[PDB]
Amino acid sequence: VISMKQLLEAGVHFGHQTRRWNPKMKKYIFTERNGIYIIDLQKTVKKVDEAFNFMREVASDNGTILFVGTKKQAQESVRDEAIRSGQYFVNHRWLGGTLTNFETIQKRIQHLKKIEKMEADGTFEVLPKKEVVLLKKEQEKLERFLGGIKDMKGLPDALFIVDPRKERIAVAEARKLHIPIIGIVDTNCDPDEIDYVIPANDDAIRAVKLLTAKMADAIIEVNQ
RNA sequence: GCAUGGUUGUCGUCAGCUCGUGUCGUGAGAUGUUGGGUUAAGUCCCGCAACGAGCGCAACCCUUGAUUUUAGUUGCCAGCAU
Ligand SMILES: [Mg+2]
Ligand SMILES: [Mg+2]
Ligand SMILES: [Mg+2]
Ligand SMILES: [Mg+2]
Ligand SMILES: [Mg+2]
Repeated sequence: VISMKQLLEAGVHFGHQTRRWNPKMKKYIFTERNGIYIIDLQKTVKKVDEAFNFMREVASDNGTILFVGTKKQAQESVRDEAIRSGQYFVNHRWLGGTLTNFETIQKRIQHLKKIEKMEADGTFEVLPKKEVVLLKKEQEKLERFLGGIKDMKGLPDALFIVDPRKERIAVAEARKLHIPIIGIVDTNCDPDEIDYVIPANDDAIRAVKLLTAKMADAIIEVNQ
């Protein structure tokens, strides 16, 4: 339900270098600009509605949603939007086999919870200096990595990614577990590997914000 | 002692040897254990399709080098006479 002028002001139509485009995106290309491909904004607004409509019923049952923000330009732009949805998100680094090997990652989550509970009530000054400093460094180490999904209880029902060229691991292991993926793609990504493709520029903070905001405020009410 | 249990030397106190789940390959297999510095050491951190763990490395043990308290005999003799 995002008007075309909003996207145009967001600079969404921009596409990557002409020398480095994926031919399957020819259906989404509009009058190649100087060294730059420009995409159909009408197709974009058509796809935004479809993704909006889909993402409702996966959380209508108070389900779970996992966002992925590996790209630098979308790191904070997804933390700021997952909190208002009460959902799970990944930043920094995507641990190999986060979804296929959920048992070991869950055990690491339990370890992190134990470390969190270590200092709340009990005593650590009894432990020597090396022990407490090593535990502090350890807890920062697996807090930066895991972060959100800390309270994640069970496998997700949908995914959200920014650059399906940069998290090949995420889509590769999400197609194996048969759970759908919605994400924005550039003029060089793979359409057929994403169920609900949405063509947009991924290199602009504004471009990712104007879509992740629509994703966030379309799930705040769906739970009710 | 080429049928064995037990015990021992050697590579060598060299720093390596593997596993569970995950992933790649039709298959034997592969990653983790490779890449950068770093150290006596897969010791440490960073990076990464891997996440962790186990036996070794290191630490816990004995001795030598300084010092406080209690203890003064058969030990010592500064200050006391023989
Ligand atoms: Mg023999
Ligand atoms: Mg090997
Ligand atoms: Mg050694
Ligand atoms: Mg090395
Ligand atoms: Mg070790």
